[PDB]
Amino acid sequence: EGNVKLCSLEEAQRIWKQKSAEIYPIMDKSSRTRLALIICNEEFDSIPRRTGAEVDITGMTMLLQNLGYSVDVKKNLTASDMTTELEAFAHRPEHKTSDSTFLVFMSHGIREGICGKKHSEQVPDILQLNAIFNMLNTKNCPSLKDKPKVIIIQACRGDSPGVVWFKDAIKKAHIEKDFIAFCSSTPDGSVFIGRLIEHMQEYACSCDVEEIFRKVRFSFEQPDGRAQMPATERVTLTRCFYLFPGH
Repeated sequence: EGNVKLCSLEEAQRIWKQKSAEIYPIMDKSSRTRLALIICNEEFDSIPRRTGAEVDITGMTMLLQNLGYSVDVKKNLTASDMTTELEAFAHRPEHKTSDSTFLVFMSHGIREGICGKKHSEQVPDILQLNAIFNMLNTKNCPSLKDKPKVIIIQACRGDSPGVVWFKDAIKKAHIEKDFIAFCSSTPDGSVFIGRLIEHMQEYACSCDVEEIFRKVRFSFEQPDGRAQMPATERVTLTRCFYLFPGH
């Protein structure tokens, strides 16, 4: 399974000093109610089965639990069902007494969206990326205002970027803020999810999530399988999100 390295009292002190307190605050361990949602589509009407899905669900579930999240897992949804689930997730009371969330999507994709179980050329079944952000934004999810919302999107695409060959009384709040997305389109557990888990395990103690994502990219810098170069996207974090594993 691997092991999430903990942030020592010493490391935590270092982190708070160096970033001038521009860090997202964490709530008390014994009262906070952190939630995470995994939506995984493995079985589809018209597109290939994603056979490594159960290994990926297991790994992401155990990781997120080890980082302090209660994890819901939903499987084999249409875009409509994903929409319903995301709206419900946004309204969960636990977010009020949480400091953060993770949402993980694992499916096939197209350039502008995630495939639902019924997706076909002739009859689309697509969850737009915009919809995810809209449903979790400050209006629709006030409970996560000013709290980091980490969106992991594995949406496997036949046109994933590849390679080139060479020789040799009222107040205003921002509608959308405190998001970060990390996006993989590489098709065929899966290589991307495995590498992400390894890096979270090794570096959550010492690195903020943005830096962990960079390190994942660094680990993939030389292509060998189908090319992996997962992009960080749609970043409106204003502070560093350290997971402080063990706290």
